[PDB]
Amino acid sequence: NPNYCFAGKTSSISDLKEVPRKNITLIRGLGHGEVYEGQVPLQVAVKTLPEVYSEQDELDFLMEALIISKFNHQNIVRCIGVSLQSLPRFILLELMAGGDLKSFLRETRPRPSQPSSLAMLDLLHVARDIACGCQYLEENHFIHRDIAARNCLLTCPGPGRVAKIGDFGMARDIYRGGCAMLPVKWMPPEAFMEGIFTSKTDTWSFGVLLWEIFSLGYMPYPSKSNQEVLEFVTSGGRMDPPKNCPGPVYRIMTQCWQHQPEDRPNFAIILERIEYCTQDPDVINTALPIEY
Ligand SMILES: C[C@H]1Oc2cc(cnc2N)-c2c(nn(C)c2C#N)CN(C)C(=O)c2ccc(F)cc21
Repeated sequence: NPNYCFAGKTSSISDLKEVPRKNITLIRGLGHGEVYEGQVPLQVAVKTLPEVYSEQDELDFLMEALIISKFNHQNIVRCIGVSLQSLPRFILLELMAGGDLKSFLRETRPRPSQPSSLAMLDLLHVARDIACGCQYLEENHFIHRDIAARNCLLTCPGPGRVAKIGDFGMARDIYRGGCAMLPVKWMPPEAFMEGIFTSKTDTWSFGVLLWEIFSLGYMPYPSKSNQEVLEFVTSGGRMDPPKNCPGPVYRIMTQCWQHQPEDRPNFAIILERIEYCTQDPDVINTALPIEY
């Protein structure tokens, strides 16, 4: 069975915490593989491997469990354990009741009915949370490869929410696919041209995540196809600021999108800049757009 090394330790499937299947109860679907809300009473999200999947899918599923299980950080979803000795195979994750970040942003947009549903500080706190997760990954020499709103989760809908990175499927595939499935809209030039990935890959992607956050859940590069983005970005093209986006926040995005990786900030610097934004009244007092 496949092994996995993180920090200074190597791990195997035997190291995963097996939870007896009889202790696990599915409660409801959460938005499907398929994902359920479950109980172990400990509340969990249950990631399932469809029995109709192949052997490579099995190994990938397993590797993802190993990956998440070896992290220890507040802004990365916890793995409660697995149930691998019964079918279908389960991975048990920390239940994040706020759901994925993209859906949250789109559904929580300030409206005439909910004008104060979200403010700039809430968005900055989400960004800080994920940047803190990214900093942990960077300092432990782990490259995520698909930092994007769809891959982040929230502990809860309301004000005390904490954002975490919740999916590691792309780092898993590369660890051991199609062109039209590559997240090119989140990738820097050296990644989609040369297949070169470093921590500065994730910096670029984080810039795109920031745009997603401050646009309140829009698809990056509106109206552009993947190939059009590839050509646009290679030629020096960059997204405009999201509506009402404060200059200091947009500045972090454009720094994340520097053409040369050496010119992009590491996550320690990104965190410092996000923190300064949270201190600036002119940033956090900026009203978000209210769609009618
Ligand atoms: C593997 C899965 O994990 C969780 C999903 C949810 C909560 N907690 C965890 N751990 C969740 C979702 N929506 N809702 C309403 C809930 C709830 N409650 C999102 N979802 C359906 C996903 O598949 C998904 C999306 C992105 C990501 F990073 C991980 C996951």
